[PDB]
Amino acid sequence: MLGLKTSIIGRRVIYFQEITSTNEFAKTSYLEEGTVIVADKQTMGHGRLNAKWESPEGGLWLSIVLSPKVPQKDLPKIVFLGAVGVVETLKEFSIDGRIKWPNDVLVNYKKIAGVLVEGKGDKIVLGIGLNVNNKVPNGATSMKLELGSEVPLLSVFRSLITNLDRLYLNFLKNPMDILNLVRDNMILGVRVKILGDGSFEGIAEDIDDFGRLIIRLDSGEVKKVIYGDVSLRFL
Amino acid sequence: MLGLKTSIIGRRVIYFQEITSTNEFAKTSYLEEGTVIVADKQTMGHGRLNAKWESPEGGLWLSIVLSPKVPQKDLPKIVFLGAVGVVETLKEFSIDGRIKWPNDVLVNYKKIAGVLVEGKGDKIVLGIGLNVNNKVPNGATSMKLELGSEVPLLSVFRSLITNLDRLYLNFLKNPMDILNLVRDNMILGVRVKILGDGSFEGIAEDIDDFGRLIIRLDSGEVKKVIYGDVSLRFL
Ligand SMILES: Nc1ncnc2c1ncn2[C@@H]1O[C@H](COP(=O)(O)OC(=O)CCCC[C@@H]2SC[C@@H]3NC(=O)N[C@@H]32)[C@@H](O)[C@H]1O
Ligand SMILES: Nc1ncnc2c1ncn2[C@@H]1O[C@H](COP(=O)(O)OC(=O)CCCC[C@@H]2SC[C@@H]3NC(=O)N[C@@H]32)[C@@H](O)[C@H]1O
Repeated sequence: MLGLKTSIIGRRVIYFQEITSTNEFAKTSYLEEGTVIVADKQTMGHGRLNAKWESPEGGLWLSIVLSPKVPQKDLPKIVFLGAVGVVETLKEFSIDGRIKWPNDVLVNYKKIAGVLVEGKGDKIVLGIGLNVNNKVPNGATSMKLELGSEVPLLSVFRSLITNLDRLYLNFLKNPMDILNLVRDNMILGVRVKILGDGSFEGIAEDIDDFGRLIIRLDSGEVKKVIYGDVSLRFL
Repeated sequence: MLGLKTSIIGRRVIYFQEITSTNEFAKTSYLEEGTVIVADKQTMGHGRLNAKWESPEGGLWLSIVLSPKVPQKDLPKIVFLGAVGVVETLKEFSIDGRIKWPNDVLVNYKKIAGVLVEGKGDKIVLGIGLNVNNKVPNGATSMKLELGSEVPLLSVFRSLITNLDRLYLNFLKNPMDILNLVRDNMILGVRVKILGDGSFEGIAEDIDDFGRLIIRLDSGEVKKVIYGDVSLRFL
C-alpha cells in the first residue's frame, strides 16, 4: 500500500513499532537484497564501536540489506552512499547537511544523522539514523529543530529511499562516482585530530580513491586514515 | 516510520511492491502474532477453493497473523472481525458498506471487499482484499468509484488496522460482541439462495449465536447455514 517506485531498495519493507536494533535484525535474518528494516523506536540502537544511538519516537531509524556484485575493494564506499543519500534528502527539505568523514552528517557542525555499515556472511547492512521530529542528545540537531516545524516522517522515508536506490544502482555500474559526490559535500580544509595510539593532528585535505582521509601534518608529512574504529575530532 | 499505535495488529508490517499472495506468505512464513503482510499487487491472489482474486495496484491487499486466545468454538467468528473492520473503515469514508454473509462487503450490492480466513493450529491468517483506487471486475465496485474521487491508500490502511486491532482485542475479552456488530451491518430481510450440496431459497432472517445464517424457507422450515463451502446469492 506504500506504492514505492524504486528498483531494488524498498522492494520489501519490514516496519516495527519497536525493535532492539534494525541493523542487528538485518544481520541475523535472511532477507532479500533491497529489503528495508525500519522502526519507530530502537531500544538498543548503536553507532560505531560501543556507542549507543539514541533512537526515540520521531526519528528515522532504518537498515538496508545489500550484497553488491562489485569488486571487494569498493565495499568501503557503501557508508558514503548512506551519507550522500541523507545529504540529498536534507537538501530537498531546505536543509544543508555536510559530511563529517566518514559516517556523520552535520548541519552547522551539529550532528543530524549517522551511518553504520556492517556485514554478516556476505550481505552488507547499511544502517542510517536521521533525527527528524525526535528529541536529540545535547549538541545534536534534527530536521524539526532546523526547520522549526514538525516534518512528516513518512515523507522523509520516501525521499531517502528514493535517493538511495538511485545512488546504489549507479554505484553498481560506476563505483567511483560516489567519491566525488562525497568530496563536494564533506567538511575539508580544516584541522582535525586522530585519537588513540599514535595520535596526530593536521589538515583534512581530501579523501583518496579508496575513501581514506588524507591529512597533512604541520611537518608536511601526509598520512592516510582508513575509516573503521577511527575517532576524529575537529580542532 | 509509520507510527502505528495499535496493541497487537500492526506490531510489525511487511510491505511488498509485489507478492504472489499475502495469505500464502503469511501461512508459510514464521511470523509473530499481529504481523501484517501487505502488497501493492498480488500475482496469485485468491479467494476460497483457490478462486482468482484480482489484485491490481490501487487496492488494499493484506493478511494478518493471529493466535486467538479463545475457545475453538469461537474461531469461526474471525472472518466477521475482518468484515466488520472493513465496514467501519468504509463508514469513516462515508461509504455505505453492508455485509453479505459471511465474508463479503457490498455497496449497492456490488462487491467492494472480500475476507478469507485460513488456519492451521496456533496460527490463523486473516486475509482482506478491499478495492480502493484500482480497476475492478464486473460485479464489483471500489471506494474511488463510489466516492467519485481517489482515496489515499495509506489512510485506508491506517483506518482499517486501527479498527481491526480494537475489534480483535475486544474479541479476546468478549467473543460474542462481534456477532452484534455483524447483525447491525449485514444484509437481512431479503430472499437469498444458498448454494452447496444442492440448494434452497428463503428469507435471510439473522445470524445465530454461532454466526450461522438463519434462513426461513417458504414452507416455514428454518435452516441454519454453517460457513464451509456454501455460496450465498441474492435474488
Ligand atoms: N540520535 C542521535 N543524534 C545525534 N547524535 C547521536 C544520537 N544518538 C547518539 N549520538 C552520538 O553519536 C555517537 C555515535 O556515533 P558513531 O559515529 O559511532 O555512529 C553513528 O553515527 C551511527 C549511527 C547509526 C544509527 C542507525 S539507526 C538505524 C540503524 N540501527 C542501529 O542500531 N544503528 C543504525 C554516539 O557515541 C553519541 O555520542
Ligand atoms: N478484486 C475483486 N473485487 C471484488 N470481487 C472480486 C475481486 N477479484 C475477484 N473477485 C470475485 O470474488 C470471488 C472470490 O470470492 P470468494 O468468496 O471465494 O473470496 C473472497 O471474497 C476473499 C478474498 C480475499 C482476498 C484477500 S487479498 C489479501 C489476501 N491474499 C489473498 O490471496 N487473498 C486474500 C471470485 O470468484 C470473483 O468472482
